[PDB]
Amino acid sequence: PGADAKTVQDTVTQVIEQNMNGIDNLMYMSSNSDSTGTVQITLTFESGTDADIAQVQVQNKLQLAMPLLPQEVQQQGVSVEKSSSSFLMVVGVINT
Amino acid sequence: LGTATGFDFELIDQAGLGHEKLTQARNQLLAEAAKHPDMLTSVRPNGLEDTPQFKIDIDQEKAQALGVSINDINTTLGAAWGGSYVNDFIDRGRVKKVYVMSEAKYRMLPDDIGDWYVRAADGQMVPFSAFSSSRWEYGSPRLERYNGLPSMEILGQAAPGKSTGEAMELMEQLASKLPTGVGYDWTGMSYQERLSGNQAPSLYAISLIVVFLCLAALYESWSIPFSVMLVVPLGVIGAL
Amino acid sequence: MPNFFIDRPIFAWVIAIIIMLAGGLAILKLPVAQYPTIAPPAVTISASYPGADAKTVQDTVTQVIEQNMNGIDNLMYMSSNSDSTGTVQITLTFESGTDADIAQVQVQNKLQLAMPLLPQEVQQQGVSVEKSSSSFLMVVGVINTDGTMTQEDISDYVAANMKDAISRTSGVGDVQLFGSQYAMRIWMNPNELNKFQLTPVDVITAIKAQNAQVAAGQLGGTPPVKGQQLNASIIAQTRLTSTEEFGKILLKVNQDGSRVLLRDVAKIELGGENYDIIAEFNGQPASGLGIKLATGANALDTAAAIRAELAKMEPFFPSGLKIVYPYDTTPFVKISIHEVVKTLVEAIILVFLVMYLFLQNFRATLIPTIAVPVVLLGTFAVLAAFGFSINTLTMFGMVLAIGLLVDDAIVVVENVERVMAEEGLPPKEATRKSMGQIQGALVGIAMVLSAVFVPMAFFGGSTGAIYRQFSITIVSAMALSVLVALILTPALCATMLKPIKGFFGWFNRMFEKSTHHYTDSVGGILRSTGRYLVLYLIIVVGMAYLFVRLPSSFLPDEDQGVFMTMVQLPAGATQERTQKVLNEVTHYYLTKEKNNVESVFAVNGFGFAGRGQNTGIAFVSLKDWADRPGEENKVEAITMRATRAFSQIKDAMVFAFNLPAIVELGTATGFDFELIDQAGLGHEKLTQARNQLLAEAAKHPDMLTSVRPNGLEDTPQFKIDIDQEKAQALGVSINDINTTLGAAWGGSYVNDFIDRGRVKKVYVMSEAKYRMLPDDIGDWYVRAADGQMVPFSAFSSSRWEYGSPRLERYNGLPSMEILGQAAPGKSTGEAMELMEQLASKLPTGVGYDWTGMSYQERLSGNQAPSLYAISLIVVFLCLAALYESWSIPFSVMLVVPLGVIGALLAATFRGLTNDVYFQVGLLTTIGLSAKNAILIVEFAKDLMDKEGKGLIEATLDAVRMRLRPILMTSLAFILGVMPLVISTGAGSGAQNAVGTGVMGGMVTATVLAIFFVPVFFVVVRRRFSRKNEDI
Ligand SMILES: CCCCCCCCCCCCO[C@@H]1O[C@H](CO)[C@@H](O[C@H]2O[C@H](CO)[C@@H](O)[C@H](O)[C@H]2O)[C@H](O)[C@H]1O
Ligand SMILES: CCCCCCCCCCCCO[C@@H]1O[C@H](CO)[C@@H](O[C@H]2O[C@H](CO)[C@@H](O)[C@H](O)[C@H]2O)[C@H](O)[C@H]1O
Ligand SMILES: CCCCCCCCCCCCO[C@@H]1O[C@H](CO)[C@@H](O[C@H]2O[C@H](CO)[C@@H](O)[C@H](O)[C@H]2O)[C@H](O)[C@H]1O
Ligand SMILES: CCCCCCCCCC(=O)OC[C@H](CO)OC(=O)CCCCCCCCC
Ligand SMILES: NCc1cccc(-c2ccc3nc(N4CCNCC4)c(Cl)cc3c2)c1
Ligand SMILES: CCCCCCCCCCCCCC
Ligand SMILES: CCCCCCCCCCCC
Ligand SMILES: CCCCCCCCCCCC
Ligand SMILES: CCCCCCCCCCCC
Ligand SMILES: CCCCCCCCCC
Ligand SMILES: CCCCCCCC
Ligand SMILES: CCCCCCCC
Ligand SMILES: CCCCCCCC
Ligand SMILES: CCCCCCCC
Ligand SMILES: CCCCCC
Ligand SMILES: CCCCCC
Repeated sequence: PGADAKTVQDTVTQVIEQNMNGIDNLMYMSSNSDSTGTVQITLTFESGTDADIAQVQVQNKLQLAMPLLPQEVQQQGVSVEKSSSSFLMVVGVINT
Repeated sequence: LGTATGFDFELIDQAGLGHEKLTQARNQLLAEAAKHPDMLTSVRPNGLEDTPQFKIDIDQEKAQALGVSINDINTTLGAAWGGSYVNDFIDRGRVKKVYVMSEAKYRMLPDDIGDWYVRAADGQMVPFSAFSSSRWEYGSPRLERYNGLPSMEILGQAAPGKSTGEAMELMEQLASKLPTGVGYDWTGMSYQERLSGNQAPSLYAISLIVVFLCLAALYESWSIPFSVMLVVPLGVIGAL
Repeated sequence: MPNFFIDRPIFAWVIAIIIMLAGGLAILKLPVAQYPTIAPPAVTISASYPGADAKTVQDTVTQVIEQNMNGIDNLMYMSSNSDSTGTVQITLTFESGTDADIAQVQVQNKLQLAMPLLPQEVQQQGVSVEKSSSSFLMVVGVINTDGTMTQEDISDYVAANMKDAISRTSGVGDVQLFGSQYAMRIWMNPNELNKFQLTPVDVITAIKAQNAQVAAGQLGGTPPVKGQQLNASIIAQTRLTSTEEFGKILLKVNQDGSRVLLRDVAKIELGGENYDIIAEFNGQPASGLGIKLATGANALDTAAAIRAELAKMEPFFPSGLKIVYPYDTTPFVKISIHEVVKTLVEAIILVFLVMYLFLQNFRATLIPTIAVPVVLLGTFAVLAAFGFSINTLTMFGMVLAIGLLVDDAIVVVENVERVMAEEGLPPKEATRKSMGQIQGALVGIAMVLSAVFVPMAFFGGSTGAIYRQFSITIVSAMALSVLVALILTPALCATMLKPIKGFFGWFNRMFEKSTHHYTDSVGGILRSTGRYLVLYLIIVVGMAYLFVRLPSSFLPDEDQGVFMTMVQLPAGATQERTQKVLNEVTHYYLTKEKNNVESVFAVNGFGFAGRGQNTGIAFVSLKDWADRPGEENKVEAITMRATRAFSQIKDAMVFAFNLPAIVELGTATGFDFELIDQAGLGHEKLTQARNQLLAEAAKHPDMLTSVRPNGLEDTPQFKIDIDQEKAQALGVSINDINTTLGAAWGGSYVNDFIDRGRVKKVYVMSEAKYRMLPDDIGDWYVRAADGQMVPFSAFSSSRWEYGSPRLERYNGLPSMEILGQAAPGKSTGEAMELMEQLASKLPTGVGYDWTGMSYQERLSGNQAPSLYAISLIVVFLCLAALYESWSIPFSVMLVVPLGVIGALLAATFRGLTNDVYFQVGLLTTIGLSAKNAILIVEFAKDLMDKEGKGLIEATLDAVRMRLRPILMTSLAFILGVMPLVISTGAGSGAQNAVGTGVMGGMVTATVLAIFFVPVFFVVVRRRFSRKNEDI
C-alpha cells in the first residue's frame, strides 16, 4: 500500500524473481510492478506440466523468500494462484 | 487465450542499461517498424509511458538538528498520503483490516505537505516544509520484467497479405540494429507459433508417408496408391 | 501369416518399413543416459548463519530443523553437518522410486514449522530446499581473455547476469557460484568510531534509515476530493546505488556543527558478499557455475538446455569475457553411447561378411542382412513402449541379441534352398512348404531361449533396473525376430532367391575334408563315450573352481575424460596456505601431464564436505581418449601418479580420484560407517570413542585398510566471557555488546541496495586489519547509557580452548562418519563384520550404523543364484514341451557348462571380475549355448522321427549336415562381438568386459558342442528308452 512502481519492483519483485530457482518445467517468467502498489509475476510452464506441482513448487520457493520482503508486504501477504481467464459466469450485485 | 493474432515481442535490458536507455531503444525500434507499413501494422508498446512524479527529499542534517527521527518522518508521510494497514478487528464475527490514512482534503496537492507536523524529541511540532524539498521529475507507473531482466513488451501484427512469420523476421532484423546491451525474445502466442511451426513439416511427412504405405499394402502395389492420393486437391478447391 | 505374405511381398515390406519408421522415431526421441536411474532421491536443506561457529549453528539451527523432520514418507536416513563457516546442510535420503517432487514438498512442509524458530539472521540469508545429485554435472567456467576484469569482477558479473537464468533452467537442481556476488561493503574502523563516540550499532541504524525505499503514496490519490485535476506518485527516499552515496550517510552532527559521514569511520567499496571462494582456470583468474543435476533429470537434455541459455547471454558479454568448459560429465555419456552404436554397426557388417563367406551369394546373404536391422530398429520402438532409455545396457542388448536371432532367417532361407535342391520346386512354391516345416519350431525355440532371460527381468533392488532393461531388450528382439521371420523373410525367399572355383573352391574343399575328419572323429567318440563322460565332469568342476575363484564387483570404473582432486588442510589453516597447495596441484598438471591434461579449474575455499579456508578442489579435464593411447595415459594411472606426487605435500591431504560409475553404490570394497552418541555423551567423549575405534582398526591390517574419519579435528578457539555485572554497572547494554562484537568480527547483513539495476546486499564488518589479532578485541568500544565509551576489555575476559569446526549428526544424533575398506583379498562383508565387533567394545552410550553404500550392501544381498536356478528350471520345462519328453531336454541342458567355462576362462585370463557385465554376458552365454545345441538336436531327432533312421546314424548324419551352418552363425557372432573386445575409447571398459565373457563363452560353446552334443543326445536316449532306437 502506497508504494510506487520502482519501490515495488526493487523491494518485492526482484527479490521474488531471484528466488524462482529449482522449479521444474518453467518456460519463462514475466512481471509488472506498478504505481498502485501491486506486483504480478507470472510463471508459464511447459504444456503437460502438472499445474498443482508447478504451483506448489512456486509457492514453496516464495515461502522461503518471505523473510526478505518488506514488513508491510509480509503483512498484506503474497498470493500464489493458478492463472485462468475463463469465467463460467459473472454475478453482479447492485443496489437500486 | 488472448486474441492470438499478431506477435508478442519482448525488448530486454541485457546489460544494466536502465529504464531510460531501454525506453530510448524501444522508441528506436517502434520508429523503424513504422517505416515498414507493408510488413508491420500497429506495432505498439503494451505498457505505460513515464509520467510526472513528485520527488521529495528529506534533509537528514536538518532532521537531526531539530531532533526529528527519520522513522517518524517517513511513517507520517507514508501513513497519511499512502495509507497504512495497522492490524485487524472483528466485524460481526469476521476478521477485517484496519487502515489509517489522511482524509482526502489534506493529501491532494503539494501545498498540503506542509500541513503535516512531526513531533521532535524535545516536544516541538515541526512542519514537513522545515526539513524537506521537492521537485517534479518523470518516472514509470508500470515497470516490466521478463525472465528476471528489465523488459518492454511490444505487440503488433503482420500487414495485410503478409504472414506473421515474415513480420517476425523483420522485427528480428530491426532488433539486431539496436544499441549495445539490448536484446529481445518472443513470448506468448509467438513462442507458441514458432514451436508449432517447427513440428508441422515432419507431421505432414509422417501422414503422407503412412498413407502411401497403407495404400501400397491394400493394393499390393507401389504405384496404384498414387491414383487415390491424387484426389486431395478436388475437395480442397471447392472448400477454398 | 507365412503363406499370406508369400503372396503379398509388398505388404511384407510395408510392415518392415513401418517397424523401422517407428524405431527411427523412437531413436530421435528416446532419452539417452549411461545407465537406468538407480540412485535414491536426496533432498538437502541448506542454511547460513553469518559469523556463527559450528556449535552455534548446530544448537540454534540444525537441531531445531531436525526435530521437525518427522512423518516423511520413504525416508531412509538423515545426516547433517554444522560448521564454523556458519553453514548447515541437512540431507534426507529416500527409497529408490520415491517421487522427488513429493519428497521435497514433504520436507518443506516440516521445515516451514521450524522456520519461525530460527534466528532472523538465518532466515534473511535464505534457507533453501533442493532435490539434486550430490556430484557436479558440469562446471561452467568464465574468464576474461583481455585480462580487463579481476576474479572479483568476473564473479559478480556471473552472479548478476548469468546465474539466475541457469538456476531457473529445468533439470538444474543446484548451482554453486565459484566466487561471490558484489555487496556494498562498509569496512568499519574502530579508532574513528570511538573518536566520534559511535559504534557499529549507530552505523547499522543509520544505514537502515538512509538506505531506505519509502512508500509515500500519491498526490490526488483515491479516494480523492471533488474537482481534483492532479494525480502523481510521491517519490521519497530510494535505495542508494553507489559507494559515493553510502559514503555521505550522515551519522551525526557535532556540537560545533561539523558533520560525521560514514566515510569518516569506514572504507566503502563494492566487494563480495563473502571472500571465501576464489577460482582459477589454467592459472588465470576465473569464476564459474558448478551445476548439479535435479533428481531424475536427464543429464544430456539438461546440458543442452544449459548451453542454449548460455548462448543467449554471450552476445551481451563485456569485452574479453569468455565461457570455458573445464569439467563436463556429459560428453562421456554421449560419446560412450555413440561408440556402442559404432560397434553395433560394425557387428552387423562383420556378420554380413562371414555369411557371404559361407553362402557365397549376395542374394542368399542379403535376406538375413535385411532382417537384423529391421528387428533391431523395431526393438527401439519397444524400448519407448516400455518407457526405457537408450543406455549402455539396452545398447549391449542390441548387440548381443544378434547372436540369438540371426539364425531365424538363416534357418528359413536355407531350409528353402534345400527344398529347391532336393525337389525342383520354384522359389515361391518351396517357401510355402518350407515355412510349414520350421514355422512351429521357430516360435517354440524362441520361447525356450526367452526363458533364459525372463526371470532376470524380475531382479530387485536398485541394481534391478540394470538387469531388467537388458533382459527386456533381448527378449523383445527375439520376439520381433520371429515376427520378421514369419512375414518378411518368407516374402523375400519367394521373390529374390535364385531358383535352384577360386578362393571359395579352396574354402569349400578345405571344409569338405574337415567335415569328413569331423564326422569320423564323432563316430569314434560315440564308441568311447565312457571316457568323454569323465572329461565332462572335470569341465564342470573346473567351471565350479573358476567361478568361486573369480572376484565380484558391480560396475567397472570408466575413464570419462575428467576427474577431481581433493585438497584438505587441517582446520585452522589459512586461505593463503590452501592456495599454496592448490598452486602445487595446478603446477603438476600443467607441467607433468602436458600430454594428458587439457585444463585445470581450481577452487580455493570450496570442498564437497563443506566450505572453509582450509579446503579446495581442482577439476581436471583431459584430452580426447584418442590422444591418450595406452593405459598409462588413462584416468586410473593419471590419478595414481598424481596422488603419489602429492603425497609429499606437507600438512595437507591431497589426492586425485576417478568418478565411480555409480557414486551411490560407491567403492567395490569400501564401507561407510557412522559412530553415534546414543546417550548424550558429548563431542569430546565421542571423539575419544572414535579414536579408540580407529586405533583398534589399525591393529588389523589383515582385514581393514585406510579406516579414517571423514570430518575435521578440533582446533583452538577464542572464548570470550561477557561479565554481566560489570556491563550492568557501567550501563552497557548486552545487545550493544553482542552487535558490536558480531558485526565487527563476523559481519552483518544490514539491508539491500541497487547495483546497476539489480538488488544486492549491504554488509558492515570490521576492516581486515582490526579483526586479525586477539589484542584487537580491546580496540572496540561500546557506548554506555551515560554516553561514555567503554572498551571491550572493561567488561570481558578471554581464554583459549578447543572446539569443533564441523559437527556431524546422523538420524538426529551426534555422529562421526568413518570411511574404510576391506584389505586385499578380504570381502566387504568380512570387513564390516569386524567393524561391528570392534564397535561392540566401545564405551557405554556409543552406538553405530551403516549408511550410503554400506546401507545398500546390507539391504540388497545376493539374489542372482536363485534367479539362475529359476531360469534353468524354466528352460528345461520349455524344452520338455518342445520335445514332448522329460529326458531329451537334458541333451540341450548339459551344453550350458561348455559355454560357461569359456566365459569364466576369458574373464579370468584377462583379469576381469564377476560384475554386471559378466552376468549379462553369462546369461547370453547360457542362451547361446542352448541355441547351438538345439541346432544339432532338432535335426538329429528330426531324422529318427521323420526319416526313421537309427540313433547313431541320425546323430552322425545331423552333425555332418549341421557342422557348416552351425560354424557359420557361431563364427559370425564371435567375429561380430570382436569390436567389443578390441574396443578403445569412451566406454571401452564396459565394452571390453561384456565382450570378453560372451566371446570366450561362444568359443568353448562352439568347439566343444560339435563334439559333446552328439554324445549328450546318444547317451540320454540310450538311458531313457525301451524298444525304439538303435535300429
Ligand atoms: C564401418 C564403419 C563404422 C560405422 C560408421 C559409424 C556409424 C555411426 C556411429 C555413430 C555415430 C558416429 O559416432 C562414431 O563414434 C564416435 C562418436 O563420438 C567418433 O569417435 C571419434 O570421436 C570421438 C569423440 O567425438 C573420440 O573420442 C574417438 O576416439 C574418435 O574415434 C567416431 O568417429 C564416429 O564415427
Ligand atoms: C540397427 C542399426 C541402427 C541402430 C541405430 C541406433 C542409433 C541410436 C543412437 C541414438 C543416440 C543419440 O540419440 C540422439 O538423441 C537426440 C536427443 O533426442 C536426438 O536429437 C534430435 O532431436 C530432434 C528430435 O528429438 C531431431 O529433430 C533432431 O534432428 C536431432 O537432433 C538425436 O537425433 C539422436 O541421435
Ligand atoms: C505362463 C504359463 C504359460 C507358459 C507356458 C510355456 C510354454 C512353452 C512352450 C515351449 C514351446 C512349445 O513349442 C511347441 O512344441 C511343439 C511340440 O509338439 C511343436 O510341435 C507341434 O507343432 C504344431 C503346433 O501347432 C503341431 O501342429 C504339431 O503337430 C506339434 O508337433 C510346436 O511346433 C512348438 O511350437
Ligand atoms: C493440398 C494439401 C491439403 C492439406 C490440407 C491440410 C489442412 C489441415 C492442417 C492440419 O491441421 O494439419 C494436421 C495434419 C498434419 O499432419 O494434416 C495432414 O497430415 C494433412 C495431410 C493429409 C493428406 C494426405 C493423405 C492423402 C489422402 C489419401
Ligand atoms: N522340427 C522340424 C525342423 C527341422 C529342421 C529344422 C528345424 C528348425 C526350425 C527353426 C529353428 N529355429 C531355431 N532358432 C534359432 C535361434 N532363434 C530362435 C529359433 C533353432 Cl536354434 C533351430 C531351429 C530348427 C525344425
Ligand atoms: C525399402 C523398399 C524395398 C523394395 C524392394 C523391392 C523388391 C525386391 C527387388 C525385386 C526382386 C525381383 C528380382 C529377382
Ligand atoms: C510418399 C513416399 C512414396 C515414395 C515411393 C514411390 C513409389 C515408386 C513408384 C514406382 C514403383 C513401380
Ligand atoms: C517386473 C518386470 C516385468 C517383466 C516383463 C516380462 C518380460 C517379457 C516381456 C517381453 C516383451 C516382448
Ligand atoms: C505367431 C507368433 C508370433 C509371436 C512370436 C513369439 C516369440 C516368443 C516371445 C517370448 C515371450 C515371452
Ligand atoms: C514394434 C513397435 C511396437 C509398438 C510401438 C508403439 C510406440 C509406443 C510409444 C509410447
Ligand atoms: C518409403 C517408401 C518406399 C517405397 C519404394 C519402393 C519402390 C520400388
Ligand atoms: C511402466 C509401464 C510399462 C508399459 C509396458 C508396455 C508393454 C509393451
Ligand atoms: C523376486 C522373484 C521373481 C521371480 C520371477 C519368476 C518368473 C517366472
Ligand atoms: C519336473 C517334473 C518332472 C517329472 C518327470 C516324471 C517322469 C515320468
Ligand atoms: C492372415 C494373415 C494376416 C496377418 C496380418 C498381420
Ligand atoms: C496372425 C496373428 C498375428 C499376431 C501379431 C502379433
